[PDB]
Amino acid sequence: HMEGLAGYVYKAASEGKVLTLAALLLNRSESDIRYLLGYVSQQGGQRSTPLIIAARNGHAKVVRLLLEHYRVQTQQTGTVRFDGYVIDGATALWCAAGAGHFEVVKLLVSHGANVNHTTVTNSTPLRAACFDGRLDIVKYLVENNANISIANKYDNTCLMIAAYKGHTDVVRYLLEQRADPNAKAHCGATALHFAAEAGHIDIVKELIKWRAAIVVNGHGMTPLKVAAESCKADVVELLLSHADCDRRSRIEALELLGASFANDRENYDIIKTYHYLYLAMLERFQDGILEKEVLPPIHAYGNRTECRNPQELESIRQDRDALHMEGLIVRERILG
Ligand SMILES: CCCSc1nc2[nH]ncc2c(=O)[nH]1
Repeated sequence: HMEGLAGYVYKAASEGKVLTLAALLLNRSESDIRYLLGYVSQQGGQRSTPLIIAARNGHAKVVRLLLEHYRVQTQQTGTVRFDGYVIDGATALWCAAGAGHFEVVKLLVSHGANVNHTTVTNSTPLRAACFDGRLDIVKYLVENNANISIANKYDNTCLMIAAYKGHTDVVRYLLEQRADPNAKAHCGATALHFAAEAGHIDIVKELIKWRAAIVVNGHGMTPLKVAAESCKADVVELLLSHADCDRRSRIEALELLGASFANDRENYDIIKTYHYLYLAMLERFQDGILEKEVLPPIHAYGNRTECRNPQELESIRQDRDALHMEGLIVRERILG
């Protein structure tokens, strides 16, 4: 029933009171030490050890103490509340990368610490740091044999998450190193797709510099066509400017974008809806001629039919109501 002392040892580690930890651990047999330092504590919905919690909270001195003076295994795993969620299989190192405590990361890998050890979702400490964009920690792990190519349970790579979260700094580092831009995920998405849907313009230029392939989403959508739907005009124009997309791919990208400008109540701008929907119409009719098969007018979208000719489109250039409808219809055709 001596686990009462273990709760004081845990509390000392959690709070970073290194001298309190020191006092508690002295005067104790080796049998006692392994017990108190290896006690899995269920405080909260979690499960962790003194070393892990010190790491999770960036208590370097407490962490430096347990390693150099009590030879505590760094392979200890646990379950830890982070940004809302509770992550299972985390080591002191992984927790310290997610929480962004560089100096504790240094301590842990300096001693024995598997930089490639994965959580239950298969997240390396590198992925953690990549999610949060601490370039200092990302650089250090990579330089100590962290594997850039281990991806999570769903093939989400370190580069993909850095692109999604918009860590331009981290993205460029991974590309200069080992990182494969052309990797796909369980849903078909690549680093480019993510960095397109979220409109991280700088990152898209970086991925272009590294000859990343334009491939199709699990939805059959090129990163260009994903930026259209996410109504990311800047990104769409960028991809269109480097790429040599067949007139159809171009037209469908311009339409999907323009259409996305009328409904997207966050970036809603019906006059840009005209700019792109009209531009795609000219591209249709430059001739040698890409005509479009519209859908019959349903009550849901008034009872309008989608403009077939360029002349039909100019007829609503100033009727913001009919253009707001037109966007809903074009997109209804292309996606839904
Ligand atoms: C909030 C700081 C990072 S928490 C986190 N969540 C994840 N989900 N899938 C992988 C990972 C990872 O490496 N870290």
